[PDB]
Amino acid sequence: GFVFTTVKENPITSVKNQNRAGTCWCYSSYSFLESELLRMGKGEYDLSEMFTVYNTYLDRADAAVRTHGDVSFSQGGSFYDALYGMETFGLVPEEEMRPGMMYADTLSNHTELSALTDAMVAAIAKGKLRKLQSDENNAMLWKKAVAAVHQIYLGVPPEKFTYKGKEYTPKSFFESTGLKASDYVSLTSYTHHPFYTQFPLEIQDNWRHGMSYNLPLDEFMEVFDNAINTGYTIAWGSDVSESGFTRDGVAVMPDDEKKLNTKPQPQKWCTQAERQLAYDNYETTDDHGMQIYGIAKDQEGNEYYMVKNSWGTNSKYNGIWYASKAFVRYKTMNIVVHKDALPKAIKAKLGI
Amino acid sequence: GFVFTTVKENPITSVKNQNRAGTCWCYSSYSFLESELLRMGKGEYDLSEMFTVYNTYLDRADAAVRTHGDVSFSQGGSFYDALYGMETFGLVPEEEMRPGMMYADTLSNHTELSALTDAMVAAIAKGKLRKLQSDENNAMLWKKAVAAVHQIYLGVPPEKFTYKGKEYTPKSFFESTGLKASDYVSLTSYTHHPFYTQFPLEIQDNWRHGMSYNLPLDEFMEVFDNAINTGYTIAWGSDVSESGFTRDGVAVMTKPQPQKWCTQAERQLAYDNYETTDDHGMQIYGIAKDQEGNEYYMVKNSWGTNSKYNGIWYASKAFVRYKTMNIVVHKDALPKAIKAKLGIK
Amino acid sequence: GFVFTTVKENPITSVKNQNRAGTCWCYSSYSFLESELLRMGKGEYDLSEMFTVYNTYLDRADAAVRTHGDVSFSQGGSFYDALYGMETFGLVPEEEMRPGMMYADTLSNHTELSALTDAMVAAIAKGKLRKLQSDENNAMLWKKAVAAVHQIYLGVPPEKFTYKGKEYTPKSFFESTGLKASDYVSLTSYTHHPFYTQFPLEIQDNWRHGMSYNLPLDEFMEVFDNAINTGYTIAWGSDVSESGFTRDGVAVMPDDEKVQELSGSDMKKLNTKPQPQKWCTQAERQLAYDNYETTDDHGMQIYGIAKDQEGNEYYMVKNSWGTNSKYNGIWYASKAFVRYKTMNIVVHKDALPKAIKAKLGIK
Amino acid sequence: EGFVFTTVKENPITSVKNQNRAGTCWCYSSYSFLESELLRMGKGEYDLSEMFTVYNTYLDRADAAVRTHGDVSFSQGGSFYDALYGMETFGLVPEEEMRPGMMYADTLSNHTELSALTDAMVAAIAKGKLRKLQSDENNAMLWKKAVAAVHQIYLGVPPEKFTYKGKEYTPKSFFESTGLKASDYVSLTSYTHHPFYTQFPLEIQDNWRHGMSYNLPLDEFMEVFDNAINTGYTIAWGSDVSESGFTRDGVAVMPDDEKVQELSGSDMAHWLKLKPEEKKLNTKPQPQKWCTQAERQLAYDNYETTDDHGMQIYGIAKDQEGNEYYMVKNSWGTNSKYNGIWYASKAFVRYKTMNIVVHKDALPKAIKAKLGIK
Amino acid sequence: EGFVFTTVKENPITSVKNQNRAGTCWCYSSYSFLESELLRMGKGEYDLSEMFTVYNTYLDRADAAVRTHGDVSFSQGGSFYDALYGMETFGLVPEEEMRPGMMYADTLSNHTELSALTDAMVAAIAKGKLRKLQSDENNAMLWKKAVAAVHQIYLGVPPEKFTYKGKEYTPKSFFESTGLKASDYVSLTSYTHHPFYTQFPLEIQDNWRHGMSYNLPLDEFMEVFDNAINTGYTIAWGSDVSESGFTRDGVAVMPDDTKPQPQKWCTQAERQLAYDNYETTDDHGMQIYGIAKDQEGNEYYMVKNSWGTNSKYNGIWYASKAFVRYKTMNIVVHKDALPKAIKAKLGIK
Ligand SMILES: *CC(=O)CNC(=O)CCCC[C@H]1SC[C@@H]2NC(=O)N[C@@H]21
Ligand SMILES: *CC(=O)CNC(=O)CCCC[C@H]1SC[C@@H]2NC(=O)N[C@@H]21
Ligand SMILES: *CC(=O)CNC(=O)CCCC[C@H]1SC[C@@H]2NC(=O)N[C@@H]21
Ligand SMILES: *CC(=O)CNC(=O)CCCC[C@H]1SC[C@@H]2NC(=O)N[C@@H]21
Ligand SMILES: *CC(=O)CNC(=O)CCCC[C@H]1SC[C@@H]2NC(=O)N[C@@H]21
Ligand SMILES: [K+]
Ligand SMILES: [K+]
Ligand SMILES: [K+]
Ligand SMILES: [K+]
Ligand SMILES: [K+]
Ligand SMILES: [K+]
Ligand SMILES: [K+]
Ligand SMILES: [K+]
Ligand SMILES: [K+]
Repeated sequence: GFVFTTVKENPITSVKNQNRAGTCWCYSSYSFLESELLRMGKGEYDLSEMFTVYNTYLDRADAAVRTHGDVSFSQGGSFYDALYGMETFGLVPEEEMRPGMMYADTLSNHTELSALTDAMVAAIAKGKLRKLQSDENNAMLWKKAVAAVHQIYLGVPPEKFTYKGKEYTPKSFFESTGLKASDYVSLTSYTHHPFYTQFPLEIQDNWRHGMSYNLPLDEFMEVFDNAINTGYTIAWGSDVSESGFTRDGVAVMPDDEKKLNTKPQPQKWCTQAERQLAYDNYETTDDHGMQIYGIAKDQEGNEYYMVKNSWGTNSKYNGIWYASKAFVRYKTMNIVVHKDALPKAIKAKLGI
Repeated sequence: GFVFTTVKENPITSVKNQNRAGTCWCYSSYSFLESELLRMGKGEYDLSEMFTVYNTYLDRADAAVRTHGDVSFSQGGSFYDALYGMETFGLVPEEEMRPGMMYADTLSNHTELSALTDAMVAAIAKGKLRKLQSDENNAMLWKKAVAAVHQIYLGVPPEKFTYKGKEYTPKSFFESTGLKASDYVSLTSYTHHPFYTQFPLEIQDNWRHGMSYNLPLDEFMEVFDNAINTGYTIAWGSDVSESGFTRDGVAVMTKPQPQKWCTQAERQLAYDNYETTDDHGMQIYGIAKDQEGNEYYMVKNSWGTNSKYNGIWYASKAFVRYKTMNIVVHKDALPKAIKAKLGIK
Repeated sequence: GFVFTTVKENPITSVKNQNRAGTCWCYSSYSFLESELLRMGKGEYDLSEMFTVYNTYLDRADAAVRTHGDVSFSQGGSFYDALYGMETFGLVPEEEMRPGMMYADTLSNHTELSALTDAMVAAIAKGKLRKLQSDENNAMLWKKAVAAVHQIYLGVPPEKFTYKGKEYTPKSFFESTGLKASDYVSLTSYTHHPFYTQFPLEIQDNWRHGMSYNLPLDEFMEVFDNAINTGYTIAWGSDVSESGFTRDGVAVMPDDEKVQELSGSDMKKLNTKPQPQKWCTQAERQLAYDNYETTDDHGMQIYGIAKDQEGNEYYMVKNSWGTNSKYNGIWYASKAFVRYKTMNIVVHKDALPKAIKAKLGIK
Repeated sequence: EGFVFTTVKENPITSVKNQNRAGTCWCYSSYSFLESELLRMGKGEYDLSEMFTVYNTYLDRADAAVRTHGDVSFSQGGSFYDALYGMETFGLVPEEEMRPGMMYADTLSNHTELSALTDAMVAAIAKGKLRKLQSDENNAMLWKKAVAAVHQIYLGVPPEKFTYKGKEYTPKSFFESTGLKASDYVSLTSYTHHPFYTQFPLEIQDNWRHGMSYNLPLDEFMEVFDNAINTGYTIAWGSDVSESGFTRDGVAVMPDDEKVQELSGSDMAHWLKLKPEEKKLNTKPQPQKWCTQAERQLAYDNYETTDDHGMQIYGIAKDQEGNEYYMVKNSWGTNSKYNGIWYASKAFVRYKTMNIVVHKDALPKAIKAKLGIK
Repeated sequence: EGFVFTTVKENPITSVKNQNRAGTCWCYSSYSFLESELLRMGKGEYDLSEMFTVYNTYLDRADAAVRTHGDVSFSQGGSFYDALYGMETFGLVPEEEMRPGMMYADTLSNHTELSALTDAMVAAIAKGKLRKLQSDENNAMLWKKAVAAVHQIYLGVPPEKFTYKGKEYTPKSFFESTGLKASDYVSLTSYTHHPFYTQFPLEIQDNWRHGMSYNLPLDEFMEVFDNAINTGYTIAWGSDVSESGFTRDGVAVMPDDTKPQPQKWCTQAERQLAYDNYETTDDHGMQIYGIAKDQEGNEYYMVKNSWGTNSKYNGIWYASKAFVRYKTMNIVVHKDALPKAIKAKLGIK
C-alpha cells in the first residue's frame, strides 16, 4: 500500500455525490468555481447542478433534433456547458433544485429519466416525422413534451427565489457571484492542430464545440504545477478508464521496469507522440471531469496530484483521489483554469 | 406557362453534371468560384470536384471516428468544405481527376464507394475496438484503408501535374488562382440566434461547424439583389425537395401566380419543424422576370443540360426568401450599411 | 499429476505463435509441411503463413460475394486451403511477409482487419447493389478495395525475393520444394456417407469443399499409429472445446463413471491425473458430430506417441499458441480423445497402410 | 406491330404445368425436361410428382444448413442436379401420389406459410445458441423429425408403395421402370473464372450440393443448343430472367439500345427522356446486342446475371422478320399470350444463360471429345 | 449454524419433484398442491403427469398468441388456473404415461430446443406477414397441426386410453376418478388498484387466460394462510423469489436493507408500490404446506419446491411470514380453507 504526505493544498468545498448520473461535468465545474469564490473572497457557495443539468439537456435535445440524431443525446457534458449556462440560464442555490427531490430521494438517479427522454428525442430526431407540430405561437410541441418530462423527474426551475434575505432571479443571482466566463480558459495539448491555436475537442459531449487552447505537453504541465503553487484549483477533464486509475484512491502510470497498482513503483513518462496516439487510437476518451486542488508525495518520493471527486466520501481518502503526474500528463483531455494561474510566459504566447 | 426575360445576369461557366452522387455542395461551390475567377479577370477555370470530394471525405471519416459516430458519414458537404479545402488541400484542374475514370465511366456513381466506405467508417466509429492500430510512425492504419478505398473509386490525387505548360502542386495551383477564403462570408437568416452575430448552422453536412452571419430577413434578401446588380454571383444553399423544379425548371411558393411573401416567423417555423431541410447547393447568377412582372433568381444547377432550360432554371424571389438556408458571397457584394452592422472590413 | 514418457516422436520445427487470429489452419498446415520437408531431407523451413492467409482471404471474399453471403467470411480455414494455396499462390519465406509488421508488432492481431473486411464483404455480398463496378479491363473494383485493405494490415506480398543466395518468385520458390499437393490425402470417419468414398466435410471453413476419404473408425485410428511409427507426421483437425482439453497441456476423454467407481458416491480429479477413458463407438462419434458437440475444426500437428504412468497411450501434438505452457507449446491427447473428437487429418499418401490405401483406391 | 412466330423445328413436350406460389421452377423445369426425354426414348407420356422431390430435397437442404451453421441458405430454390440426384436417391412417383395443394384444400402450391414455418425452424437450429441438439435412443435427431413432420403437413405424406397402371411400385422401383439414368445427363456452362473443358460447381446459392458443370467457350456452348434441338433433344435451361427484355407477354429479347435509338427519330438526349411505351424496345423485333465472352463474364461477376429461373428449351422459331428464337416451356400455367410458352431470342439466351442440362448424346461429337465425355 | 428450524404444524405432501430445465413451475406446483388435496381427501397418493398438462396448455397458449397477433407472449410459463382449467378440459394422466425427457433419452425435462423451434414457429404466424393462414377441407388450421406435431416429438404422444392399477381410463375418466373439482378452488390476491372483495385478472404475462382472483386486504389475506395450514390444508403459492436468497441456505427472508434478523412488516401501500414499480414480478409457483419456527421464535411458512432434492433441506425451504406477506402475488386454496367470515365477504357460497 501507499502512504502520502501533502505538499500543498488550496481550499475546496465539501465532497459532493453525483450518484447515478453522468453529471460529473457539472458537479466538477461547480466544485471548481466554488473554490474560485473562496479564493476571490465571496465566501462559501453551494450551486445547483440540477438546475443547469436540466437546462443543458433541453438545449442538447434541441441540438440532436436539428442535426437529426447526429448530436448524441446523453447525460454527459463539458466544463463549457456550465460556463455557458451560467451566463445564459443563470445560477440558483442548491436549495432551490436538489437532486432526487421528485422520487423520494436525496441523490440523483437519472436512469428512468434517460430511458424516457432518450426514446422521445430519438423518436423525433431519428424517426420518420415529416413535419413537427407547433402551436399558434410557433412553439414546438415536442419541446414542451421533453421539457415537461425533465421537470417531472428533476423539478421545476424557479423563476424567482429568496436567498439570504435578498430575493433573486437566476440571472441576478448569477451576477451576485461576480463570475465571468471570460476569466477562465480551456487548455489542451495535441499535435493534430498547430500549437497555440484554438480548436473544438472532437468528443461527443462537446456538442457545443467549446474551443480549447493548444500547448505543448511540457508547457501544458507547467500551467498545472504553476496554478497549484500560486494557489489555484483546476477543472480537470480526463480519461479515468485505466488500469492505473483505482477504486482505492490512486491513479498511477506504472512502467515495465517492475503488483503494479498496489505499491509505489517506477512511472512511465510519455512523449507527446505516445500521448497523441492514445487519443487517436481510443485509449484516451473523455471519461470524467474532476477538480485537482494540490500536490503530494508518496512514501517513496513519487509525486501526485490531489483531486476532489464527485462520488461522495465513502472511499479510502473520503472522496479524494491522488492522480500521479505521469498519469495526469498522459491522460488529460482538457483543463479549465482562470487566466491568472498561467505563467506569464505561457500566457504571452498568443494570449491576452 | 412561364415565359421569362432576363433582367441582369453575370458570367458563369458551363453546366456540369454531378450524376449519381450527393456532391452538389462541391459542384455549386466550384460554379461559384469559377464565376468569381471570371469576375476578377483571371479567365475560365474548370476545377476538379473529385479531388476536393476525395479529401473532404477523408476528413469527414476522421470526424466520424473521433466523435464515435456522432458526425454522420455521408456524401454531403457544405460551401465551407470547398473554401476550407482550397486553402488546406489546394486545387487541381478537372482533367487531373475526372469523375468516373476508375470504373470506365465519365460521370460519377458513388453508390458502391459509399456502401464500402460507410461500412468501414462505422466499423471503426461505432464498433467495439478499444485500441485502433498504428504503424511505427504512429500513422493510423484505418485511415490508410479508407484513403486507399477512396483512391480506387475516385482516382489517385496528383502530387504534381502540368497545366497549360506550367508545373504545379495542388497548393501552388491554388496559389496561382489568387483566391482567398478570407474574401467570402456565409450568410443566413434565423431567429434562434441573435441577428448580426455568427453561429454555425445546425445541419449534418456542416460537421466542420462553419459560421454564418445572421441577418434579418429583409436585409438578407437585399444582399441577393445587391450582389447580382453589382456583378457578383451567389453560392446558394436551399431546400429544393418539394419545389417542383424537376417538372419545369421553375420554383414557386404552372402559370405565373402571386407568391405568398413569407414572414420571418413562418420561415423560422419551416426550419424548426423539418419542412425546410436537405440543403441543396446551387448558384444564383441573375435576376429574370416572367411575363407578369414576377421576379425570379436564375439558378445554375449541376445536373447536366437535359432539362427545359439546359441546366439552368428559375426560382421566384418569394421561394428563395422562404427556403434558403445559407449563402456565400464575396465580402464586396454586401451593401455598405449591412456590411458595417456585422463588423466586416 | 501426470508423468509422460515418449514412445516415438518425429522431428518438428519450432513452436510458432498465431496469437490473436483464427489462422491455426495455416500454422498447423505449415508445421506439418515443414516436418515433411525435414523428413524428405530438405532442412528446417519457416514458410510465411501471412502470405497464404492473405491470398486465401481474397478467394474466400470472392466466394462470399458469388454466393451472396452464404459462404461466411471469417478468419478460419482448412488444410486444403494451404495445399491448394501452395500450388496456386506459391510459397514465400517467413521473412518476406511477417505477422504484425504493418502495425509495429511481432505477432498477429487481425481483429481490426476483420472488423473492416467483414463489413466490406458484407456490404457487397448482402447489400442491395445491383451492378458491381468494374474498370476498363472488367476487373472488379470491390476486389481491389478488399485486396488493398488486406495489404495495409498484413503486407504487400513479394513479386520476387532472394533466399539463401538464390532468387525466386513465390511460384518458383514452391517448385524449389519438391512438395506436390497430389501427394497428400484428407481422411475422416463418419457414417452419413458410405465408407471408402470421397465427400466434402460440411463445415463452414471447408468453403472450397475439399474432399475427404471416409474410413471406418478402427481403420481410421490405424492410419494415425502407422503414419507416425513409420516416420510421418499428421495434420490434425479436431474439436478442442471439451472438458478434457485443458490449457495445462493435456487432452483426455475420461470415463466419468469408472472414475466415480473408486471411493465414493460423489456429489474431483477427472482430468488432472491418469484415468480410465471412454472408447467411442462409430455411433457415439457420429452423434457428437451431428448434434454440435464436435465442431470448430481447430488445426494442429501430431508428431509423437507417448504413455503416462499407467501406460495409457497419447499422441503428442504441437500447438501454435507459443511456448508459455506447461510443456512449452506441446499438448498430450489421449488416443481415446483423438478417436472421438477428430474431424479430419491429412497425411502423405505413403503413410497409409497398404491395405487402407488399396481399399480407398489410392495409387 | 408486335411479334408473330413460326416454328422452325420443335421436339415433343408434355403439357404446361403451373408451379404457382412456390420457388419450385428447378424441379418443374427438370421434369418438363425428363418427360420430354421419356417421350424421346419411346416410353410415352409421364407426369412426375414435383412435390415428392421438393419434399425430400428440402430435408437434405435443411440438413445442409444445420451442418454448416446457416451458411447453406434454406429457401425454396434448387437445381437441375437436385432433381437428377433426387431420382437416383429418393426415386420418382407419379403426380397423383403427391399433388400440390392437397393438404390445404387447393390444387396448386402455395408454400409461403410452409416456408415461414420451416425457415424459422431451420434458423433456430442452424444460427441459434443451442450447444447440443437432442437425439432419441437410436441417435435420430429430434429437429429432423420436426422439420420432416411440418413438411409432411403442408406437402403430404410421401408414398412407400403405390399402384400405377396395374403394377405396384415403390419410388425406387418406379424410377427403375422409367430407365432414366442420371449418368446420361451433363450440365454445361460458359465462363472464364475457370479454364475451358474442365468441370467446376457453379458458385450460386441453390447449388448447395455443388453439382458440377462442364465449361465451354461461348460459341461452342451455343452450338450445343442448336445441335440438341435439331437432332431431337430438348434442354433444361437455367437462366437469369430479371431483365427488362424478359416480359410477362411471352418474349425474352436483348435489344441493342444504341442501335434502336439510331433507327428511331430522336437523338440521344431526347431519347433518354422519351416514354418507355414510345421506345418500343420489348414490343416489336429490334436489333439485338450480341455479347462477348467477356461482357457475359462481367454480368455474372457484377450481379447483373443471377441464378433466377429454370425452364425447358424445346424448339427453334422465327419471328415475322426472320430473327431466331429458342422456344421455351415455362411452368407458370397457360394464362399468357402464348399459353405458357416463351420465345427467347438467341442473343438473350447467349447473354443470360447460367447453365443447361442435356443428354450426352445431344452433344456435337467434336465437343463431346474435347470434354472427355465417352 | 445460522438457521435451525422446528416444525409447528405441517400437512402431508408427496415427494419432491424436479422440473429441471423448463419454466414449468406453474404445473409442478399446481400438482404438488392437488396431490396434497387428494391425500387430504383420503384418496391416497397420486403422481400426475405435468408433461401432459404442459403439452395441452402450450397448444392453447400458441392459439392465444396467434389470435392476438403476438400480444399474448408465447413462453414456457403459466398459472395455477392453467392446471385447474386443464384438468376439467383435458383430463389428467399418471406420470408414467408421459414422463419428462422420454423423447430425447433423458428422464428430466430440457425444453430449450423445443422452445427454440416453437417460439420461432409461433412468431412466424403471429408476428409475420401472412394474410391468410392455411386450412384443410374441414377448416382445421395447418399451423396448429405443425405446432402440435412438434410438441409431440419433444414431449410425447398424449394417451387416449391407458391402464392404471388395473382399470382402463381416458384422461377425462381418470380425472373424474380423482373426484377433484375446479369449482372447489378459489384464487386470492391482495392489491389496491382494484377494490377489495372484487375479482379481477392479475395483469401478468403468464395469466394469458385471464383467470380471476378475489382481492382481500393484506391482513385478511395473511389470515387465510394461517387458517388453511392450521385446519389441515395446503396452498398453491405464487410469488416473486428472484432477490430472496433462498437458493443459498434454503431460506427466503425480508431484508431490512446466515442468521435470523428483524423483518420489515410491510404495509398495503409498501406492498403495492413494489408490484407497481417492477420489484415484485416473475411470479413463481410453489406450495406452502406448513408452519415452522427458527431458534429465536420467528415464524416461517414451509415451502415445497420442484427443483429436486440437491439442496440444504432436500427441496424444501423456509420463507418468513414477512417475506410471504410482501412478495406473494396470488394463491389458490380449497374453498373450505377460508375463514367463514372471509368466505362471506367475497360472496363464496
Ligand atoms: C462523468 C460522469 O458523470 C460519469 N461518471 C460517474 O461516476 C457516473 C457513472 C456511474 C454509473 C451509473 S450512472 C448511469 C448507470 N445507471 C445506474 O443506475 N448506475 C450507473
Ligand atoms: C445536394 C446533392 O448533391 C443531392 N442532390 C443530387 O442531385 C444527387 C442526385 C443523384 C442521385 C443518386 S445519389 C445516390 C443514389 N444512388 C443512385 O444510383 N442514384 C442516386
Ligand atoms: C483455429 C484458430 O485459429 C482458432 N483460434 C485460436 O486458436 C486462438 C486465437 C484466438 C484469439 C483471438 S482471434 C480473434 C479474437 N480477437 C482477439 O483480440 N483475440 C481473439
Ligand atoms: C425459379 C423460381 O421458382 C422463381 N419463382 C417463380 O418462377 C414464380 C414464383 C412467384 C412468386 C411467389 S413464390 C412464393 C411467394 N409467395 C406469393 O404469394 N408469391 C410469391
Ligand atoms: C416458474 C419457473 O418455472 C422458473 N423456475 C425454474 O426453475 C426454471 C429454471 C431452470 C433453468 C433452465 S429453464 C430454461 C433455461 N434453459 C436452460 O437450459 N436452463 C435454463
Ligand atoms: K452542489
Ligand atoms: K481508456
Ligand atoms: K469541374
Ligand atoms: K511461420
Ligand atoms: K464442443
Ligand atoms: K408433375
Ligand atoms: K438480372
Ligand atoms: K408428476
Ligand atoms: K425481487
